[PDB]
Amino acid sequence: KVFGRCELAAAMKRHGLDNYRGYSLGNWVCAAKFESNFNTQATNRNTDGSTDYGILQINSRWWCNDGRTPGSRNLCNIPCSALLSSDITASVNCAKKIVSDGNGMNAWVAWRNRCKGTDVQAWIRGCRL
Ligand SMILES: [Cl-]
Ligand code: NA
Repeated sequence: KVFGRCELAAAMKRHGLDNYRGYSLGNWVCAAKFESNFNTQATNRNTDGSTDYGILQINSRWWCNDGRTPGSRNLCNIPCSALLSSDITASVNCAKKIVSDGNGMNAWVAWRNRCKGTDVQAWIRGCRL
């Protein structure tokens, strides 16, 4: 599923991401934009053999099991494939664990490089929330 900007913002809000650990909704939407282009089926392989999955590109070395990343942990306790679904529930639940992991949203390289220190509120302007 490829989400619309406002549609994703609403789903993210319903799942309790607005101001989660102090990050307003704008940050989450911006991160999803630049990580996956709002596409739940996005996958990208990394040089270390791990793969990033779904709307927020969650990584197979620490957070999910894809059965091909040796010495991986499975901290969100899910198959990585569940992160590709049109239902973003598992992605949001796992991202909450990630963002609580001490480094906040800096775990997402696209957020740090392209959202952090910008006007993230612009990513939900216009939306009915
Ligand atoms: Cl933080
Ligand atoms: Na893993």
